[PDB]
Amino acid sequence: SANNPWTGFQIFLSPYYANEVAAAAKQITDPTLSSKAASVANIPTFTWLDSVAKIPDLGTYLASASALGKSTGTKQLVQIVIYDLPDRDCAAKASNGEFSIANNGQANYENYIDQIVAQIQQFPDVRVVAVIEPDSLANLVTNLNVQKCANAKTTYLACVNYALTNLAKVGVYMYMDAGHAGWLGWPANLSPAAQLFTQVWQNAGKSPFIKGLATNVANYNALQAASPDPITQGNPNYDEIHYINALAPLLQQAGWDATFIVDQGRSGVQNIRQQWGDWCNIKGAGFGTRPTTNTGSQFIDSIVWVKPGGECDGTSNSSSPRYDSTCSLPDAAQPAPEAGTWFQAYFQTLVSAANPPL
Repeated sequence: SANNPWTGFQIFLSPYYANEVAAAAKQITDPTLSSKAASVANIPTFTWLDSVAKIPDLGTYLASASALGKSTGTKQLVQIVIYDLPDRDCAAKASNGEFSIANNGQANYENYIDQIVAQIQQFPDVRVVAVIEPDSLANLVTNLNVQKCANAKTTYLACVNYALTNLAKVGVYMYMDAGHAGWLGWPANLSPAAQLFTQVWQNAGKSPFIKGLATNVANYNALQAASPDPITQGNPNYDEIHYINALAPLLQQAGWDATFIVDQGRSGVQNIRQQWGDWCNIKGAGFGTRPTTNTGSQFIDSIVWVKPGGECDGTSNSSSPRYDSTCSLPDAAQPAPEAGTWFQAYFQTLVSAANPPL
């Protein structure tokens, strides 16, 4: 539409990802490859607020961004992921989320949002873009037969509503997570997805800050595939552009001029999965198209790097209480450490296999 949140702003580069990348690059022994790895610290990524413990760092990023903008004569933009629902990741086998429905989860979640809002409010010269709750509402389209999801449905809706309503009060531009082409882009899932997201948009007052949807977060699909990946058989929407161009008009018919952002951080290498359901540390992934508003689609505000490549998706150690057997499949890089922790060998392949090259 008219207002692309990124235009006119410089993105604040994550200091954390920068530190992870610098440490990683020092261990890469080929000098050229090390140089290209180090340059990844200059590529903007999203900061995941996956626990309350991340909020102090958010405040520092906002303050640092404010100062950097004043020094350079720029307006700065901080990119965050809201990722702390109670009973998080209801259809996964395992979850790291700190809150549970049964232990005051949604009061705890609303406190988490309030702490984030209180930080954002202090730095009104800094713009914030938030992805709202990966791996949440998409479950309410396809996974209500999963009892943890059925029992979490009202909490997921209430908590996402609280996040939208309260982050809008401090002017945050928001994209709700909407899975990917192989989740919600199946033709038959489009209408129930549109109905759900529209409901949610109407429940939070149609705020103009609720810009649309984020897709492919932490996944590996192409934005525009040269040929369909064999895992996509049966689904005409074999890449994110097909998904978005099929879903967006449904949202528009309700009067929501929804726009989209698409993760491409681990999309440089296609045709690397045995099945579309395989999501954990997919082996041979490469860094994909770097973030840009030059998306080549009417519906897409930006290509983004939401999941920071190199941070693990989940452990392959079946003795962990957080084990997920997805992470031991033939297409999952192994052995793999706990989710979120650095996976050095995986990062070096992301660098080596980047497409376009670094």
